Amino acid sequence: QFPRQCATVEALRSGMCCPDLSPVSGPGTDRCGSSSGRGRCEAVTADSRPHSPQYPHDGRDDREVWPLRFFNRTCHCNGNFSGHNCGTCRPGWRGAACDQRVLIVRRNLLDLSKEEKNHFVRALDMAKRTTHPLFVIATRRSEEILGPDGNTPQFENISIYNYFVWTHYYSVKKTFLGVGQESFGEVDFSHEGPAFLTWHRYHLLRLEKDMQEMLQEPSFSLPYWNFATGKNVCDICTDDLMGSRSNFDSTLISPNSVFSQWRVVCDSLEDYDTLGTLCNSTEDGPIRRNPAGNVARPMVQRLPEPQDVAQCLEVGLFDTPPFYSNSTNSFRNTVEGFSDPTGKYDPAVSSLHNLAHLFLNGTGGQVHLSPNDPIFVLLHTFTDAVFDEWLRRYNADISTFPLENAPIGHNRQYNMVPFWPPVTNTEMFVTAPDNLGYTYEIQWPS
Ligand SMILES: *[C@@H]1O[C@H](CO[C@@H]2O[C@@H](C)[C@@H](O)[C@@H](O)[C@@H]2O)[C@@H](O[C@@H]2O[C@H](CO)[C@@H](O)[C@H](O)[C@H]2NC(C)=O)[C@H](O)[C@H]1NC(C)=O
Ligand SMILES: *[C@@H]1O[C@H](CO)[C@@H](O[C@@H]2O[C@H](CO)[C@@H](O)[C@H](O)[C@H]2NC(C)=O)[C@H](O)[C@H]1NC(C)=O
Ligand SMILES: *[C@@H]1O[C@H](CO)[C@@H](O[C@@H]2O[C@H](CO)[C@@H](O)[C@H](O)[C@H]2NC(C)=O)[C@H](O)[C@H]1NC(C)=O
Ligand SMILES: *[C@@H]1O[C@H](CO[C@@H]2O[C@@H](C)[C@@H](O)[C@@H](O)[C@@H]2O)[C@@H](O)[C@H](O)[C@H]1NC(C)=O
Ligand SMILES: *[C@@H]1O[C@H](CO)[C@@H](O)[C@H](O)[C@H]1NC(C)=O
Ligand SMILES: O=c1cccccc1O
Ligand SMILES: [Zn+2]
Ligand SMILES: [Zn+2]
Repeated sequence: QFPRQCATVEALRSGMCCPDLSPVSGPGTDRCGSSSGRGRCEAVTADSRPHSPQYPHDGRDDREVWPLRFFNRTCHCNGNFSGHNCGTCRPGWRGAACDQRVLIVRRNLLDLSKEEKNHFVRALDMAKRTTHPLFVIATRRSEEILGPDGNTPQFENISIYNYFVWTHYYSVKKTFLGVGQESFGEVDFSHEGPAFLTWHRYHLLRLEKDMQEMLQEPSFSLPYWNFATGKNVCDICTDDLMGSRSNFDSTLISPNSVFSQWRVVCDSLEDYDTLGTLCNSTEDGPIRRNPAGNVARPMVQRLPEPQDVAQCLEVGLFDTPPFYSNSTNSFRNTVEGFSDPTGKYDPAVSSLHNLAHLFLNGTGGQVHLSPNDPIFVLLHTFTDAVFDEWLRRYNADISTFPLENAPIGHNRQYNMVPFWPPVTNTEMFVTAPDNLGYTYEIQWPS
């Protein structure tokens, strides 16, 4: 979402989000760090290719051709500089000159020491309470963004972790068609299409970087949850990490975990989808979680089996037409979980990633809310590790990631919505250890 210095009347009217780095001559003298060599203000490239017919409302949604409905000029950085004003470094690099390499290791959360587990939990809890230094979130769509009087930007501050929740919400929210009309919901800029894995990859990368800055620990890394154990229970739902079940309400988190104190954002779909507003930073109810608790649905009462992961990693094509939740023999659709682990589509089956969400039978298994449950982080780093292992095994073959006719938001050159600065699926479709500054300490079934 947008840098706080671009969430202004002036930037929104100029169409330019090219903030100063730190200037030596007045405002606007160091846009994008052009006074050093770090970058320059340029016209943004957004994907212009056609999408699948499933979305019939071109012209109606701010997420189309992201970010062109808000800005048409942004910072393009030189070399291995990066960031909204080119003031930081590309993934894998540090130093004032972005020339020292860093490789952090994402580890199984259960393999961490006692103090590392406690450090992780406290860091998450700190991220939930600490204001994001850079980004603010819109509470209104683009026509109402400058407020009732036209001079009051409708943006709020938000914590580092709630920004993580909000961006996921925004990628899945329904298209608002107007007061009195039913919002359109067969749209999803981050699920049910090729962009699913690269979207969630950047999602994690952005949270990890914000927490590194927040902790001033450049090597801080996010652990993972191997949910592919076939278990009846959530083996990370203990009070020293992520929280066990409350003995006073089977759907709440134990009061002996800090996560029982968390309150969720974005739980007012009734307001957003009838008034045309957006999720704001005001929190509401507690996390609901009831692992294996969905008695109405026995197939989401057990986590995936270890051979489900080994089978989905045999699927050698990243995606297949129609690049949607009913693709067959699609690695993306298999690990997302709409196919069985062999690649066969079946509308009645939930597996791998989808199954892990639904297993939680609560906040973590509702699409507009699921990052509110911090198990989301660990669930998706494991999903990302499977993706990365696939990238290594099939030499990151992006040829099947479609350029056209994917569901809207899922064309290969689409800037993943609503991430800032603009970043395409292509930029995430690379093996992580040599291109993004992280790797997984993990072993695969075999
Ligand atoms: C780049 O953007 C400027 C500013 O317009 C804003 O850009 C978008 C975010 C969109 O939401 C517009 O409504 C914003 O006003 C463009 O210049 C404006 O062009 C419009 C025509 O649509 C005109 O009515 C305004 O008077 C213009 N304002 C200014 C300050 O020039 C500009 O055309 C865009 N350049 C492109 C697209 O190449
Ligand atoms: C932030 O979001 C909440 C939830 O949509 C808004 O609160 C609701 O406002 C409507 C209409 O004003 C009420 O009918 C609901 O009862 C409210 N819900 C709750 C839980 O209070 C709130 O107004 C939003 N804030 C801003 C600044 O837009
Ligand atoms: C968690 O699982 C329970 C089932 O164990 C869900 O509650 C059921 O919801 C279905 C669908 O609406 C109803 O037909 C049943 O009558 C409900 N049963 C009970 C006991 O409430 C619940 O919706 C699930 N929650 C989430 C977030 O997935
Ligand atoms: C948002 O909050 C602003 C505060 O800005 C700064 O944000 C972080 C880094 C904290 O350290 C905080 O203490 C800082 O002062 C306020 O100035 C303002 O009320 C808010 N702005 C908007 C646009 O909502
Ligand atoms: C997949 O879903 C789309 C959208 O409804 C449909 O048009 C298409 O025929 C489906 N493909 C199948 C079932 O193979
Ligand atoms: O990807 C999801 C799948 C199923 C349920 C809830 C939330 C999700 O983000
Ligand atoms: Zn998701
Ligand atoms: Zn998910």
